[PDB]
Amino acid sequence: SAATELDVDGVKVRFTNPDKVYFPKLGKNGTKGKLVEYYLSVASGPMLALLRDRPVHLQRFPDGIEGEEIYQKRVPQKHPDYLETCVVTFPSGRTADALKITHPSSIIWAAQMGTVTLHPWQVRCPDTEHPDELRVDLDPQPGTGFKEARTVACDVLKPLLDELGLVGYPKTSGGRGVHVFLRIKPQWDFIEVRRAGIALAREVERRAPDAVTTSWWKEERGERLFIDYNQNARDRTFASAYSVRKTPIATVSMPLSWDELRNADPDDYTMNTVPDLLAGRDDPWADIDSVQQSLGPLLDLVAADEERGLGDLPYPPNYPKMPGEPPRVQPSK
DNA sequence: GCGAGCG
DNA sequence: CGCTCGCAACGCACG
DNA sequence: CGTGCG
Ligand SMILES: O=c1ccn([C@@H]2O[C@H](COP(=O)(O)NP(=O)(O)OP(=O)(O)O)[C@@H](O)[C@H]2O)c(=O)[nH]1
Ligand SMILES: C[As](C)(=O)[O-]
Ligand SMILES: [Mn+2]
Ligand SMILES: [Mn+2]
Repeated sequence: SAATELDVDGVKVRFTNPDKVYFPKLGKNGTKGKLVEYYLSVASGPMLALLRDRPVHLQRFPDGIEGEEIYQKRVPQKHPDYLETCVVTFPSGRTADALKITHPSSIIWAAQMGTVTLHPWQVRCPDTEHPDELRVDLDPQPGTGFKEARTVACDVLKPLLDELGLVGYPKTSGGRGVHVFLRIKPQWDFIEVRRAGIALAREVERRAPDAVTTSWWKEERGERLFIDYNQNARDRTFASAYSVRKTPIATVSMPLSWDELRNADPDDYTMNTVPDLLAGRDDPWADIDSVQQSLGPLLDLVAADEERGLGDLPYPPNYPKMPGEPPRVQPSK
């Protein structure tokens, strides 16, 4: 019952416990072996190209999703020769040797370690100080769901990006909301990219004020879709495209076209369904890397909000007080 | 899930 | 030699 | 101290 060895594109990867249940609800389809089988099916394809050279955090469940959840940002000092690491710097100044996705064996090793979900930073190593991706995180609040997420993405955010001359790429998160990624030239730092995300989010909110909120404070959000602008800060990740999530049916964060997203149901994309869905279908994100976009149009939105008196917004807990950050508390008591 | 180190 | 146990994220601002 | 928030 000893370990076995997988051959992943020339690299030998150790593999154990194929029949350990990770997702109790799926029967024969919820074992660690089924997870590794999924990742072998996607790890050599667009998942890899989307993750290439990014530092990632691991969300591991060595005892399955009902056991303890272990987030992990550091790779152990002692690790297999084929693994590559990269130094990322947190807002405090502390650092971490994070996994760098360079090869499908990186993804397979992560899955052998119990990783259900990979969580990339928005940078490419070794240029870890300049995001190449601006990321929009759409979060339905209680009383809203995926339908609101997809409606706002398709009917407010998409036409707005069109107006601004920008191209965005959507995916299901695998939870109840939506992610939209914009590829940018790595010319700006985390502060500038987060401000550009704030101005984009504020414009979406102005155009759909009954449906959309940017309030960090839960009290002021209402039954609206929250655009989580702090996900563009340093030391903030997104679940990767094609990652499985810790939901009971093992949903997958699924890249879609705008046309597909209009009618999507995230429960259709599972570690059990996704490989068959990918076959006979063109990659909707095939072109994400063909244009490295400028942040200019969004930075002009920033300047125009400044003209109307709107500046920076609060950061999350555990961040140092940032330059220009307003009081990190809910307002007007 | 792994590995240092203890009985 | 066989086993247990520690360990595997980020850690401040505000009243 | 409790509470903020992914
Ligand atoms: O505790 C956490 C929560 C979230 N995150 C990271 O922040 C991202 C967004 O946090 P999120 O709660 O919005 N989750 P998401 O994957 O967007 O699903 P959903 O909002 O239900 O549709 C996640 O995808 C993780 O990468 C963490 O790193 N730690
Ligand atoms: C985004 As989660 C892993 O706290 O459901
Ligand atoms: Mn989200
Ligand atoms: Mn969020």
